[PDB]
Amino acid sequence: SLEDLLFYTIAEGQEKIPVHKFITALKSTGLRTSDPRLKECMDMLRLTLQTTSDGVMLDKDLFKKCVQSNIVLLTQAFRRKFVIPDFMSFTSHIDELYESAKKQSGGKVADYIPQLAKFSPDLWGVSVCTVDGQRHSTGDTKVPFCLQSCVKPLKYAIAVNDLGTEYVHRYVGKEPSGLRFNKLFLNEDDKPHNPMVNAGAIVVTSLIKQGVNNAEKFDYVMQFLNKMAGNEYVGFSNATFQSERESGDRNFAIGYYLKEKKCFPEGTDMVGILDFYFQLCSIEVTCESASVMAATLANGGFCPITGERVLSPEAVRNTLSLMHSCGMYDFSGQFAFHVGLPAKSGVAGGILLVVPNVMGMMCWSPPLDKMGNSVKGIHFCHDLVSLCNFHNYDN
Amino acid sequence: SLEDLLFYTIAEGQEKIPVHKFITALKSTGLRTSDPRLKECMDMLRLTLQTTSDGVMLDKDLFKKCVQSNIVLLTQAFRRKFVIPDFMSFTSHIDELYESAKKQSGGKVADYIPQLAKFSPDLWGVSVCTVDGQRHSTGDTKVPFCLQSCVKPLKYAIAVNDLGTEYVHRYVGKEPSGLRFNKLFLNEDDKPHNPMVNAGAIVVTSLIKQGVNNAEKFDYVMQFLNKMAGNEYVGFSNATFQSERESGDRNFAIGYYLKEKKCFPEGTDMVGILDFYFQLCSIEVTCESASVMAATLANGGFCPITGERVLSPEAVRNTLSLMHSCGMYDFSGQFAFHVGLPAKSGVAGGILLVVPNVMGMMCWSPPLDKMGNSVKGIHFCHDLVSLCNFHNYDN
Amino acid sequence: SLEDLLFYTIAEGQEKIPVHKFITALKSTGLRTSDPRLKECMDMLRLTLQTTSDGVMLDKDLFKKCVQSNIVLLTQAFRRKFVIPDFMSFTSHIDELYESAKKQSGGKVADYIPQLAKFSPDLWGVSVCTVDGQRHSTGDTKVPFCLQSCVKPLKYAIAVNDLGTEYVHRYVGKEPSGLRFNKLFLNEDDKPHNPMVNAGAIVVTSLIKQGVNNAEKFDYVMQFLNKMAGNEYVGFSNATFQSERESGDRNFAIGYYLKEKKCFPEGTDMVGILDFYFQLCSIEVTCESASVMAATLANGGFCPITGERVLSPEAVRNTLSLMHSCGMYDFSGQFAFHVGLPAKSGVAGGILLVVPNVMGMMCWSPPLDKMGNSVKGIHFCHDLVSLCNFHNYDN
Amino acid sequence: SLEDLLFYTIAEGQEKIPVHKFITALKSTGLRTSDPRLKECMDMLRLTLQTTSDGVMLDKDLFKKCVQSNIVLLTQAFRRKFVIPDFMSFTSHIDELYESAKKQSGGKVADYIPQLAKFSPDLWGVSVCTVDGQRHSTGDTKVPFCLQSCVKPLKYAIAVNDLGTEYVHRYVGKEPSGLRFNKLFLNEDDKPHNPMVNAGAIVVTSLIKQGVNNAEKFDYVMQFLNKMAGNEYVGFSNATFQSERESGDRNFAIGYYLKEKKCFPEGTDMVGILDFYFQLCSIEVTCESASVMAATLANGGFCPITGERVLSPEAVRNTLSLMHSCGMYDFSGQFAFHVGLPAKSGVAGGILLVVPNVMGMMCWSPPLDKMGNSVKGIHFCHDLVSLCNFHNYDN
Repeated sequence: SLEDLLFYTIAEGQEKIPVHKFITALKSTGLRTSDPRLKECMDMLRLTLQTTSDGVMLDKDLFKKCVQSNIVLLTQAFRRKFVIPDFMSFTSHIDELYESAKKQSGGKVADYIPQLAKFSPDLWGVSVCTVDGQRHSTGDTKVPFCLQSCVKPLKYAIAVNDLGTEYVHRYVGKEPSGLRFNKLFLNEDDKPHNPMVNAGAIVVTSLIKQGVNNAEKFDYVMQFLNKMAGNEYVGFSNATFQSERESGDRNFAIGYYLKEKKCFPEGTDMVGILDFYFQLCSIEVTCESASVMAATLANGGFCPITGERVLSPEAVRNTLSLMHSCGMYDFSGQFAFHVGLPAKSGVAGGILLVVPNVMGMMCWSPPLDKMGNSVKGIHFCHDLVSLCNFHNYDN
Repeated sequence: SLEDLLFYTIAEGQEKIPVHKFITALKSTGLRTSDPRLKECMDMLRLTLQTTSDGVMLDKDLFKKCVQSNIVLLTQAFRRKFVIPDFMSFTSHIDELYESAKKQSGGKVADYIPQLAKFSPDLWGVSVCTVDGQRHSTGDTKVPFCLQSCVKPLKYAIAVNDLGTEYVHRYVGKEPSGLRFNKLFLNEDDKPHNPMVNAGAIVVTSLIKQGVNNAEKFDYVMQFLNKMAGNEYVGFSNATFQSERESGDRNFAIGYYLKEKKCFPEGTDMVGILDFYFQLCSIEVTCESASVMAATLANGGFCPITGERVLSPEAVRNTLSLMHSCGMYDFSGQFAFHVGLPAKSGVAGGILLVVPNVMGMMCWSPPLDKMGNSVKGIHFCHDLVSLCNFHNYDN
Repeated sequence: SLEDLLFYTIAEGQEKIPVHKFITALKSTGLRTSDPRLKECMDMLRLTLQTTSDGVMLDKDLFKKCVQSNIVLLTQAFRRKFVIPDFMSFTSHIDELYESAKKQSGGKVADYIPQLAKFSPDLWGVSVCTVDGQRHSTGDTKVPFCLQSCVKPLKYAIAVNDLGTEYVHRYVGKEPSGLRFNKLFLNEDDKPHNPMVNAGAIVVTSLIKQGVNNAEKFDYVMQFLNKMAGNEYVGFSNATFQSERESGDRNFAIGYYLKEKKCFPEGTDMVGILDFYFQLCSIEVTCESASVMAATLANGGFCPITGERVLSPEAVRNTLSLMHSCGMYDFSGQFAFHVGLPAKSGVAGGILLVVPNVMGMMCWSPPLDKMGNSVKGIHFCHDLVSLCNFHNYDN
Repeated sequence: SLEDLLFYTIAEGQEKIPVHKFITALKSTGLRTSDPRLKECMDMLRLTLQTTSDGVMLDKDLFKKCVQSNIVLLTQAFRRKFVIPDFMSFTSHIDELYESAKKQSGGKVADYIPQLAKFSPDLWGVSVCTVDGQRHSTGDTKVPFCLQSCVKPLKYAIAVNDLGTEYVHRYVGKEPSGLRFNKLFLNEDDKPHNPMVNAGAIVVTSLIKQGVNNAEKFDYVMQFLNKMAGNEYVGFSNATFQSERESGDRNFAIGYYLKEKKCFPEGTDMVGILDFYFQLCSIEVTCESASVMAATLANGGFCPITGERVLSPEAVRNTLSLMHSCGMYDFSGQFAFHVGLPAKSGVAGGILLVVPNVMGMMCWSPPLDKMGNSVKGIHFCHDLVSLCNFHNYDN
C-alpha cells in the first residue's frame, strides 16, 4: 500500500521508525509541525507519547493510524511534488543574501512619530512562505511592527472582492501617477489615479462594508486579515495609532480633497473613513504574518496554509496588476526594471514581496533611505533577483 | 528508424505517400513551405518533380533522402512538441476575434499628413507568428504601411545591445512618465523618463553607431531590422518620410530641448539625429514583417524563423520591461490592467503584441480613436485577452 | 471773516439763508448729513429746530455758531478742493454704467450652499465712497450679503500691521501662482505663494492675535473691521457660516496641507484657525460697508469718513501690491491688462475696487460667470475703465 | 521782452554775458549741448566763435538772435518747469547708490557663450534719461553690450503698434505664467501666456512686417529702434549673434513647439523667425541708448529727446501692463513688491527701468546672480526705491 511504501522510504532497511526521525524528516521538506492540515496527525502522535515513558516505535499499525487522517499532502511532500522540491538550498540563499544585506547599512530611522523613533537601527529579519506550505525565518521574524503602507493592496483586494472590479473602478483609476505617493491630484476625469497612492487607498477604504459604523468595519477587516494571515498574529499598535492619527496631516488633506470632488460613494462620513484608514495602517505584524498575507495575495486569493478562499480571482488579479505598476510608487518603474515582481513597502521598515504562483515574503529593517525604502530590504530584493532570476521578463 | 516511423505515421496502412499529402500535412501544423530551415528539403522535392510528368511516389528511399537534411524540426512538428501543439484552433479564434473587431468601427483617419489621409477606413488585417515557426494571416497581411511608433522598442533594444544596459541608462531614465508620449519634460536628474516616450527615443537613436554618418547608421539599422524581421519585407516610405519630416515640429522641439540640457553623448549633430529618427519612423512594413519582429522581441532576442541571434538577453529583457510599463504611454496602466502584455501602437494603424515565450502579433487598421490607438486593434486585443487568458497575472 | 464769506456764497443777494437750503447745498457736494465729523454741527441745527414751529432763518449769529465747530472741512467742501470737485457728473456716469451692466445678464447663481442659492438673479447694486468723504449709492446698497473672498486682503493687512512686513513674509510668499485660487501647492521654499490664494490666507489668519482663543480673535478682527468700515454695518451670516463650514472641504484640504509642511507659527491649532477663517469669510456686508473698507485700503490705511488710523502704511502698501498682482487670481493679469486697478471678488457677488488715492467701490450681483466673477460686476468694471481712464498705466 | 528777462536772469548786475557762462548754465539744468532741438542754436554759437579769436560778448542782439530759433524749451528749462526741477541732487543720489552697489559683488559671469565669458567682473555703469530731456551718466555708459532679453518689450510694442491690440492678442496671451521665462507650455486655449516669456516673444516677432524677408524685417526693426533710441548708438554684435545662434537650443525648442500648435499667423517660415529673433537679441547698446529707449517706452510712445512719435498709446500701455506683471519673470511679483516699477533684465548684464511719466534708466553689470539678474543692478534698484519712494503703490 501507499502507507507501506512511505514507511519503507522513511526507514533504511530497518523494522521500526522512531517518532523523532519522522518529525525531522517532515520538517526537512519545509512544512511546519504546527500546520493546521496536519493538526489531527500531531494530536495522535501526542496520544502515542502519553503511554510510553520515553520513545515509541511505529512499525506497521500506529504509523498507518496516524497517517490515515487526510493522507494527500504527505505523499506530495515526501514525493517532492511541491513548487520548490528543494527548500533547504533556497533557504541557504536567503541566509547568504540576509548576511550580505546586513553588511550594508546607513539611513535615517523615521522620526515623524516617537514610536518609530524607538527601534534600534539594527533589527533585520526575513521570512518567506511558499504557496504550498513551506516556511523559513531568519532573524527578527517575531518582533512586532506596524504594516503602515503594506496594507493598501489588502484594502483594494477586499473592496473589489466585496463589490467587484466594475463597480469599484467607477471610483478609483487604473494608471500610474508618475509622482510620489502622497501628492494631491486626480486623473483626467477627477478620479484617483490608482488604489496604491494614498488618495486611491483613502477612496477605497470607503467602499468596504458601507453603511455600518467604524467598529463593525474594523471587525470585518480584521476578520478578513486573520483569514488572510492564516490565523497568525495580526494585532493593533495602539501607541502607533495614537501617534499616526496625530501626525497624518497629509492624509487628512488628501481625504478632504477627495470628498470635495465627489470621489466618495453616496452618504459617507469622510472623517470616520480617515480614522478607519489610520486604524488599518496601525495593524501590527510579524514577518511571519505579513509573509503569509503576501503568499495569500500570491496564490489565488486563497490562503496558503489553510486551503481556504479569501478573495475572488478578479480581486487578486487586479491587486497584482496594480502592485506591479504602482507598488513602489514613482520608483516602481525602476524596481520592476531590476526586480520584476509585485512588492510593497512600509515606512516602518518591511518589504512584502509576491512571487506569483511561487511564494510570499516579508523582510523588516527600520532605518530608511531617502525614498522611504529600507536600505537592507532594497539590497536584499536586488540581490535575490540577481541570484535567483525571478524577474517577470526573465527567460 | 525514426524516418520509417514518420513515414508510417504520415501513411494510413498504405505503401506509398504522395508529395502533396506530405506538403498538406506539414502546412497543417503551422510551418510554412518557405521556411529557411526547410529550404534544402523543398529543393530536393523540386528535384523530384523535374523527372515525373505529374506526381511522384515516395515509399522508402526518396522520402528518407529528402528528410535527411536537418532532421530535427520535422520530428518535433509531427510529434506536437512545439509551444502550441494545436495552431488550427487558435487560428479559428483569431478569425472570430477578427470578425468581431471588424463589426465595430468609427474613428478618424489621421490627416496630419496626406499619405496617412489616403487609406480607406476599411483595411483591417491580422498576422501572428509563433516563437517556434508557426504563422497565420487574416486579411490585409501584405499591404504596406509605416511603422511610425512601433520602432521605438526596436531602437532601444539595438542601442543597449551594442553598448549594454549600464552605459545606455546613464542617458535615459527608467520610469513611466504618467503623461502623454509627446510631452516636453525630463525626470528628476534631467534625463528622459524612458526610451518609449518620444524624448527617450530621440536620445536613444543617438547612441546607435556613434560617429559615422546617417547613411551608415541607416544601413546598420536596416541590416539589424532585416535580420530581426527574418529577411522579410522591411522597406522605406519615401513619400511618408517626406510628409513626416515636414509635419514633425513636436519631435524637433523635443530634440532641441534634449540637446539643450546635455542629454546627448559627446559630439553629436542633433539635426542629423532627428532626420535619422524620422527615417526609422518611415520604415514600411507588412503585418507579416512586423509580426516577425515582434516574435524576435518575444523569443530571446533571437529570430524565430531563422535560428539566429540578434540581441543580447539584457537588451531584450530591458525592452520588454519598458514596453510593459510604457508601451501604450499614459494608457499603458489600463492596458496592462486588462491585457497584461507588452504592446506598441503606431498612428498609422498597427498594434504589435508580444506574448513572451509564446508569440508575436501585428494587427493593422488605419482609423484612430481619440487616444491614438486603432479602434479595431484595441478591441481585438481586449477580446483576445478575455477569450485566451493571456494576462501576465492570470492563473 | 471766512464764515461771512461762506454765508454770502451760500446766499444770492439776500439777507437770511434757510436751513434746508444749506442742507441741500452741503449734500450737493457729496458729503452726507450723517458724517461723524459734522455730528456736532447737525446737533446744533436740531437745537435750532426745537424752538421755531416750522422753519428758521440764520442771518449772522446762528450760522456762525453752528459752523464754528471744526470749521476746516466746510471751507474745502464749498471751495471744491477735494479730490473730485464735481461728484454729480461722476455719479451720472455710475448710473449710466449701472444701467448698461443691468442690460446684460446670464450666469449661474452659486448653489454649493443653499443660502447662496436663495438670491433672485436680479439684485444689482453699486456704492462708491471717496477717500475724502463723498458717497454715492445706486440700487441694492443696503441688502446683506457675505464678504466671502473679499476679506482676504483685510486679513493680510491686519496681520502685517500687527507684526510687520518682515516677520509675516517669513511665512507666506510674494509671487503670483499663475493658477486658480484653490489649488494645493506651495512655492519653491515650501511657502504659500501669496496671501490672496486660499492657502496664503489660511496661513495668514494664524498670525493675527496668536495665543488667545477664537472668541477673542473674532472680537479683535471685528473691532478692526468696524473701525475699517467706519462704524458701518459689519455683521455675521450665521446661516451662511453654518452652510460654509459644512461645504468647505477644499479649505480643509489646504489647511491640513499647510500644517503638514510646517507653514504655521509655533503652537497653533489648525482646526481652530480654519473655523476662524470661515467665520471671517461669513461676515455680512452692504455695498456701503464694503465700499468704506475699500476706501480705507485706498486712503493710507486710515479710514476715510472718520479721520482715523487703522493700518501702518507698510501693511496697506503690501496689501495693494498683492491685490494688483493676485486680486483676481489667474485672471488678474487680464484684469490689470484692461482695468489696471486693485480689485477683489467674492463668490456671493460683489466686487471691491480700490482706486488708490481716489476712492473705494463695491458692486454686488449674485449670479456668477464660469470664472467666479459676477457678469454685471466685470462689465461695470471694464466700462468704468473705458469711460473714465483709470488704468494704472494710462496717461 | 522774454529774451531780455532771460538775459537779465543769466547775468548778475552786468552788461555782457560770455558764451561759456551760458553753456554751463544750460548744462546745469540737465539738457545736453548736443540736443537735436537745440541744434540750430549751437550752430549759431559756432558762427559766433568763427569771428573772434577767443571769447565773445553777447549783450542784446547776438543772444536774441541765437535764442530766437524755437524759443520754447529754454524758457521752461530756465524756469524749472520740467518734471524734475532739480536734477543735480537726483544725480548725487544716483552716484551714492552707484557706489553702494559697487561695494557689493559676487556672482558668475555667464559662460554659455564665449563672448559673454569675456567681460571682466568689474564693469558697472548707470545712465538715466528723463522724459523731458535731462540725462546723466556714471561709469561704463559707452561700452557696448548686447540687449539680449531687454528687447522683448520692444518687439511687443512694435507688433501691437503695427497691427493693434485686438489682432495681436488673438495670438499671444495676457497672463503671468508663474514659472521661469524659458519653460515650454502654453495657456488654457493653447496660446502663449504673454509676450515677455520667450515663447510669447517668439510668436510676437512673427507678427512684425509679415510676408517680406528677414533682411527687410531687420531693416524695419532697426529703423524703429533708431527712432526709439533717438538716433543713438544701436548696433549689432555679429560675434555675439554667431555665438547665440549656436547656443540657443531652448529657443529652437520653444519655436518648434509654437509652430506645432498653430500659434503662428498663416504662412510663416518658423526658422527664419527664430533667426530674426536672435538677430534682434544681438543688438548692441550702450547705457545711453538703452536708457533712451526706456524713456521712450515711458513717455507716451514718443521719443523724449526728439519730440517724435514712435508708437500708438495702446501699444505702450499694453507693453507696460505686461512689463509690470511679467518683466522680471517668476521674480516679478517680488520685484513689484519692493520696487513697484516696470523693468527688464538681460543675461548680458543691464537692467532697463521705466518710471512712467518720469524717466528711463539703464544700469549694466556683467556678473549674474542665480536668478539671472545682475547683483549690482538688483541692489541699485532696491536702494533707489528705498531712498526715492518710487513704488507704484507708495503715497
